[PDB]
Amino acid sequence: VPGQEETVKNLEIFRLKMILRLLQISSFNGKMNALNEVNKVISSVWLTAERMAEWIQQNNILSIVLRDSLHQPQYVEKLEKILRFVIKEKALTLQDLDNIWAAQAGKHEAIVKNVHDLLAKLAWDFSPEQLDHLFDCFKASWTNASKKQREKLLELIRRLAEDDKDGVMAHKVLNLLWNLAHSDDVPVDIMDLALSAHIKILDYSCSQDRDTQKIQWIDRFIEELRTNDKWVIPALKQIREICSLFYRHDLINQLQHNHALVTLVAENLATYMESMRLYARDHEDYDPHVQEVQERLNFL
Repeated sequence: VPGQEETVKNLEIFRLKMILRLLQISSFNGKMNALNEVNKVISSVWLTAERMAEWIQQNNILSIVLRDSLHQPQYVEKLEKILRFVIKEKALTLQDLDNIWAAQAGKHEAIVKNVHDLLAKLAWDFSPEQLDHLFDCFKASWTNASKKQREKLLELIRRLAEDDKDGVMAHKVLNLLWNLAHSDDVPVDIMDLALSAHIKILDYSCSQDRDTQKIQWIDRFIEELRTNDKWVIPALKQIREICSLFYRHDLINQLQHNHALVTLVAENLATYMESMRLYARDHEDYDPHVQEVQERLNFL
């Protein structure tokens, strides 16, 4: 009937109401059936791309979904498509991402990686504001992170880089790796993991981005150790694996023309041997220091 227009929208909410209750059903069969029906209507999408996205928003559909249903990887994969739909018309909000990152707060190790799995696949469609807020959430998690929590954060962080189709998000990812590997508050066993992730991220992400940033990133690494505040120990070796992989025979000459590597390291040795001996007259009642001297000669 052509005249039954408000009737179609009246029932359309009624079916939407029934679906939401099906999500609210504690039965797992109902919730997966509800998502499949949600998965079908999104593909069909008078329900435009913004009305259903809004309908998910104020109803807090994902808030109920992420509570317990995340424990099954098969369910999350279906959940990925609708969340992509919510993102692509800019419907997800900051608090929604907070709930996404709240799913890893003290729960089982099973679901936390699936939350990482969904975010990594959702990373490309996230807006820059969404991406940086996630990085801010990572740093806040990093402050209270545990030993197992820190490594899987890097595992999540390295998941953000290899899938980066355009080398824009990778720049912020490398900034975190530079921040983390240079953050003295974090023990040494993470330091290598943060460095190693940077090594492979600069390795796997060749595409059209790798060597071009190499010179910039290797020079920035030299620049970091051009000031003596204990950045030298990580920065010097960080260069070493880069030079081992990233032409190489002329690269040493290219990095010796005006940013001389052998020459500059000589002062870094000199400028720290003096500093060590400054307190070696009053604080000599200590122990060797050896790692600092050993590594510096190793790089040279």
